Amino acid sequence: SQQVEWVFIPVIKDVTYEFKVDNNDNITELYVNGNKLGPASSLEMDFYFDVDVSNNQVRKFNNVFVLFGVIATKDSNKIKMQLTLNPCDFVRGFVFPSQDPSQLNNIFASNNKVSVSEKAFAILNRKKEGAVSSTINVYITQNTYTGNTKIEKIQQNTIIIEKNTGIVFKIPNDMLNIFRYSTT
Amino acid sequence: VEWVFIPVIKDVTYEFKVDNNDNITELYVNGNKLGPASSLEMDFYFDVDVSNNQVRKFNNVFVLFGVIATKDSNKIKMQLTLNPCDFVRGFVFPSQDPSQLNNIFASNNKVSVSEKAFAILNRKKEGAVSSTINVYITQNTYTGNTKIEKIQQNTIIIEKNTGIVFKIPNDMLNIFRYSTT
Repeated sequence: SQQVEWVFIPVIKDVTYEFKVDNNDNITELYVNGNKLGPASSLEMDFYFDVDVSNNQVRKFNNVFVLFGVIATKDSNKIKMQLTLNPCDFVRGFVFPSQDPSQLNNIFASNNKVSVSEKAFAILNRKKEGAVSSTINVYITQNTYTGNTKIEKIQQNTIIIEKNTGIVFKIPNDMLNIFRYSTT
Repeated sequence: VEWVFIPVIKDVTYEFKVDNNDNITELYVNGNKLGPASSLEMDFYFDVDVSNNQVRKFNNVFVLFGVIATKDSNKIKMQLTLNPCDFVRGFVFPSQDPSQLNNIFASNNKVSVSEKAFAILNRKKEGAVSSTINVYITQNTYTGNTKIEKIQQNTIIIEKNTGIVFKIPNDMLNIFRYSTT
């Protein structure tokens, strides 16, 4: 599973992230703005979310990756990330083991990707993260951003976790505050 | 004039020529001449104790995070790591002159970086620097392990027009450290 491409997926405003969870509590698909991303490895739901199954609620997000010196924006229907090298800039998100990387081109504004050491990222609420590869693919444009940046928050229903039963896990609104990021 | 970032690293030589007016007339990096595109006061880079002919401190030491530096052939090679614990320290210098800079850096590839992205140690009369800085960085990231390295005696030479060389005590040089492979 460490021989698979793991990719960084920024969680940003006006993009919807839908995780499909099966009867075994495994993630079968991630849809980013409706674009399907299949997992290469069997992928436990608890790699991303700690769920209180009894009242159908997310307790916390696990393995939230933070990359510094970059900003993110929405460009057309795609995620655009740019290098600033300013340590006060950051973009937060998930890592995902792509079964079929060619699916990633619909999600990101650039074809341009670089490998970044896994040690470069801060990882919040680390849990059973040994599966992740030692380098992470990051989709970043070739053009630096040198203008002013600001911190933005995501919207209430940015992340949706859909079980096979049709029932969604509740995510409290305050929990989304962990996904703040730098943008233009 | 867009200013350029110059990493100060171990087996590269840096020689500053200072005139009788205490202005820098040239910087030689590994023997490659770099002419200043504006008038450039010596005290932008160094403060000097006239009484014992010694450097007191280095000024305007710029720090770029998420990058490493190495010596490749006779040139400075900088690479992106995006690891905030990685950094490269150095000078900024006013030249836009691609000829002179191509002899110094391993890559032709440069990007503009906001001046606000850098930390500046011992900042002094730094208002002349442009709002973006040219950084010569290769197109290929480095994902291996890194370590912090220091420079040595005789890495930096400061030479007055008279032939006299300013003493730099070894402890002063500790301000120049950087992440490398």
